[PDB]
Amino acid sequence: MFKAVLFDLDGVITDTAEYHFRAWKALAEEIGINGVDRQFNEQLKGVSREDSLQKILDLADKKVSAEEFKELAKRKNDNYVKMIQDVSPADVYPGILQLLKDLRSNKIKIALASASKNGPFLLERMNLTGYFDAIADPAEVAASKAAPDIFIAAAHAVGVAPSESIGLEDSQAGIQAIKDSGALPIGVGRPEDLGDDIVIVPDTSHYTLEFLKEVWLQ
Ligand SMILES: O=P(O)(O)OC[C@H]1O[C@@H](O)[C@H](O)[C@@H](O)[C@@H]1O
Ligand SMILES: [Mg+2]
Ligand code: NA
Repeated sequence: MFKAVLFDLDGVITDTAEYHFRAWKALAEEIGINGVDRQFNEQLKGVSREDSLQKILDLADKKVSAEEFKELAKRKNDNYVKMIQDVSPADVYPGILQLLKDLRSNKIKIALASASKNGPFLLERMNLTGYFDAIADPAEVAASKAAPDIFIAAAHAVGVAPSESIGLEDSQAGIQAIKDSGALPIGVGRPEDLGDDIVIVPDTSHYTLEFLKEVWLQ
């Protein structure tokens, strides 16, 4: 049986991928870059703050100063942080709280493998911190998603090998990171976005312990 579940946060535990998108789109348009639509944003999900800004700047081959780059990232974060202040336990996606309780009851470790430095704050907002055995610090890894490092770190933080873990993800970059870690990915979203080569569920209510067990078996 699998021994750990490695959770992405944004777009898996709650609808904060929507808020990252809105904040990045607003920032892009302030600097005159209009290509950040929902389709392009699939390339941004799971990606670090700095890599997200760089991918946006790459759209118009746009060149800002180092000072401007830092200020733009800060501006986006300040906006995002304001948008999430009213997140509450009511915003936890369907099925997720039950899954956490069921994993815990079955002595399966629970780790966060989010690229977001706002992850710990969001778990507190949602009253979820006590369910997590570990949070992998996205600033500590040498390589961010789509590199596997954060998933490897999350597994190791709970004393489990990635090969004994399931990873839950809503993003292309994160699914790739799970694949390259050795853990088993189960995506949530559209195969059109996430691929036709791994198990994908249409919504988080499908993330039941019972379903995870069967995926593991097969
Ligand atoms: O800017 P933060 O909060 O550190 O988040 C970093 C990244 O965190 C990931 O969880 C999100 O999918 C990305 O959209 C985001 O860019
Ligand atoms: Mg995500
Ligand atoms: Na406008």
